Amino acid sequence: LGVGGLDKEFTKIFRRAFASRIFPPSVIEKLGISHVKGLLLYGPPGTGKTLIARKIGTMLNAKEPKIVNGPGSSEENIRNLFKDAEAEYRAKGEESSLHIIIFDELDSVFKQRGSRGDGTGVGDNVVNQLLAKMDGVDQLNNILVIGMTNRKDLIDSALLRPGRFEVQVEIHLPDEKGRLQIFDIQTKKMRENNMMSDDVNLKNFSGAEIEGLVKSASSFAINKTVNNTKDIAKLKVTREDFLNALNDVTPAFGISEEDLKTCVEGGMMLYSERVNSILKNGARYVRQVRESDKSRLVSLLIHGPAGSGKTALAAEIALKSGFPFIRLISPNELSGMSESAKIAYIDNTFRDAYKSPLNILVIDSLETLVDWVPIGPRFSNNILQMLKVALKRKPPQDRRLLIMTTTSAYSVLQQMDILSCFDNEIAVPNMTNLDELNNVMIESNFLDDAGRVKVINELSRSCPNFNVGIKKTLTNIETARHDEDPVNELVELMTQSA
Amino acid sequence: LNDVTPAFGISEEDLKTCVEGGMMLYSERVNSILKNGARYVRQVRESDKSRLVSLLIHGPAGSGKTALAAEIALKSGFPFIRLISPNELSGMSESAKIAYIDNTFRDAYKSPLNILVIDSLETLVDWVPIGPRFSNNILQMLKVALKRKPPQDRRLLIMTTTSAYSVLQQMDILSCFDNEIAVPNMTNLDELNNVMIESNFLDDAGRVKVINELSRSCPNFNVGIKKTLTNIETARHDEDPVNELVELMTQSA
Repeated sequence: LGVGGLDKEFTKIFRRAFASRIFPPSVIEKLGISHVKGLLLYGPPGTGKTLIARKIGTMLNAKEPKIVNGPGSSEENIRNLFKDAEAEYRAKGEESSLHIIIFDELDSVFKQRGSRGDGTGVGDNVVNQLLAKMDGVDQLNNILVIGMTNRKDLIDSALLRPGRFEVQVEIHLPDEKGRLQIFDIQTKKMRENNMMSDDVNLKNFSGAEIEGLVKSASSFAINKTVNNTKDIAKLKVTREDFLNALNDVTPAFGISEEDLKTCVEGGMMLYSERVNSILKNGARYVRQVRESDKSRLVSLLIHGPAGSGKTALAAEIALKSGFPFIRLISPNELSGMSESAKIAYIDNTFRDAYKSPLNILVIDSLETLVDWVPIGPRFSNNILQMLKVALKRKPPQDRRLLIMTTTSAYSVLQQMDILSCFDNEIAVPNMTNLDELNNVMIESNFLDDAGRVKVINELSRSCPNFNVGIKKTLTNIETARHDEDPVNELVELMTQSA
Repeated sequence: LNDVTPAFGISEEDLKTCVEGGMMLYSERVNSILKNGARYVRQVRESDKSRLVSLLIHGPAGSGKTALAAEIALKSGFPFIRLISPNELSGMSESAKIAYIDNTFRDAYKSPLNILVIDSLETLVDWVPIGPRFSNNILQMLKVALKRKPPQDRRLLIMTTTSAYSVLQQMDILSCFDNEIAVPNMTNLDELNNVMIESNFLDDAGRVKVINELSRSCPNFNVGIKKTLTNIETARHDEDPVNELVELMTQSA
């Protein structure tokens, strides 16, 4: 006990890796089987793997586990590790006590080119000695080796065949019931020492985050009294302290709120029906993904001219969805990186997207991310291939995600023949009528109606056929306003723009 | 049995789950193609003259090709079946890719009967037409590999898929393949009616109306199955399903 939310895996592990040890050697001999000698654990960091290893070791009452970190002396160390198990085995035969050895960051051994690993021998030698110690003719029957890695795919298949690492297990991010149990475990002592109020009533957090939250709540409670004083005995934490604590702990695996909110919106205003149509289609394509089991990967292409509003729309659709996981890939993230670094970053983002039931990603200005210059033309083909492959793969184990991407260079993409990745295309047009200008002026409180009327009347025959984006109109109102004559300055600016 | 998985075998999950999310016989050509595939399979399995066979499946993108290849493979019953696709080679240097292909080919030569599927050949070589840019070493490796015969009275079958017939014709590697298969798109409203029926879209009264509207909105449409099965799915969730699927299908057409 001391672990929460992981009952099923505990049952499985106890059933297979340990249960044969509880029984006397006589009955196991009488059946004709042999104990398992390898177990592989994998999952994200800080989730409770070493915790399980240690707590299991207490039930069998084996010796305190040895622990080793992967990253001539190295050749000599491995033989030093097993000494005690050899001694105890010669000492007491099959009845010797159990010896448990923990190995961390196993993949680091393999994470090198084969040529260097074998020529230096550092990578290969440890592996060969270790396999020799549990499979070969010097087999020791008292040992069990636990391996731990965040990436299973890099371990060679030779290790996974029977006799070596036969059983493999995955660790997940906890669910709500797990967190409720953790809340109870963490608040037990507060609750049982009358230091927790009666109003406290116990999304993607881990255990450490709950510990930090409780500590922050305590910090609020402790701060309110200091500046050491009388009446310490009346201390109690309260719901408001927790709700204040929620504003100080921000989780990993979440929503990049600030970038979308501040950077991508400095206004949003419904000057025509087409915007409403687009927003409706987005809410339909959001709850489609959220309420259908056939659609677990959607891709869309919000296209239109430069300066039209695209990204602000995308973000606006994103914010209203409420999914737990949301992210965006834009040029700003990749500035100053080499090509390989960019590829690694993209791939890591994609890995991170594959560990939640729901996920959203936004990709902005694709033709800029590819370094397109039409004079050459010049562009990096590798990034294009990476993205083209990644834009079709579907998440594993009944998860689902939605991808929105934006571009202003439709013909170039068409000419690159990567238009088969998208399920739908949207067009964002500019402004071409004075009614739209009237709406914008009214919405921005430019000045009293009489002048707005005069401006419209003047433009009626000064320039009746204009064609301009929102950005320039909203930077022309601003400069005209802080001018002596805002109506002649705005008229002049606008006719110049037209 | 559901707890111990052997090395050497069939990569069941990849073929089954990835490559097939529907299969419905909406025309005679599909039946004919499947019959031809079965013919070839039991040809290889019941003759000593044919110990290496190679096939080419081609047609427009999104047509159904890969799902067909998988369907022919799963029904074969051979002990050894594998597929090479871009997903496996992603993130590798050219040398690693070539070595992986070579290891696969060696592993194919160690059982009486074997099947291999190669998907999207033009992407494995990294073709882009602006240059054009591509890798020639992988091309020559593949070209040589498609003619070598397995040793010691063993036999295998190869199926490859492509959408860039003109490019392969230009690159002069059509002599590796023994036969070519063509896959067309849907072109009649009867097939669409069948698909709606097959997917329980809605009661006949409304199902009829969309057909009656397409009758004089767009009688000569050309759309693949995948899009149609994602347009039924999105239109079903609309508030006005008939007008949504007809507008969306007209746009696609």
